[PDB]
Amino acid sequence: IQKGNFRNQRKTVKCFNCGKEGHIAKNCRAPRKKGCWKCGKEGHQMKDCTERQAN
Ligand SMILES: O=C1N/C(=N/N=C2/C(=O)Nc3ccc(S(=O)(=O)O)cc32)S/C1=C\c1ccco1
Ligand SMILES: O=C1N/C(=N/N=C2/C(=O)Nc3ccc(S(=O)(=O)O)cc32)S/C1=C\c1ccco1
Ligand SMILES: [Zn+2]
Ligand SMILES: [Zn+2]
Repeated sequence: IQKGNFRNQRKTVKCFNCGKEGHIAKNCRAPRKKGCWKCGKEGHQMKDCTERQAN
């Protein structure tokens, strides 16, 4: 099982902020960006990132 493109549950767990294994952004010690770790856009935290995509 996995939720992302990467092995974030499948054997390993992978951080969304810094991209390294063995932890999650809640447990991470790296500096936090001016935007979302889940889509990359500014002005929100990734739990407010609930809206649908479009084209
Ligand atoms: O509630 C929260 N969930 C979060 N989930 N972040 C993830 C990440 O970096 N890698 C993951 C791999 C697997 C899963 S999963 O558990 O398999 O979906 C989740 C994650 S961060 C957070 C709160 C928080 C507060 C301050 C900083 O972060
Ligand atoms: O409690 C939570 N905090 C979260 N904060 N998200 C952040 C993000 O994406 N980029 C940031 C950059 C700076 C800061 S900061 O505001 O400067 O620390 C926070 C964030 S996510 C979360 C719970 C969660 C559950 C499911 C998905 O996410
Ligand atoms: Zn990290
Ligand atoms: Zn987002």
